[PDB]
Amino acid sequence: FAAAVGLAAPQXPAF
Repeated sequence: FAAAVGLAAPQXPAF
């Protein structure tokens, strides 16, 4: 499951 978060992570600041 690491990939799930790692691929998402750079988009988080769109918040």
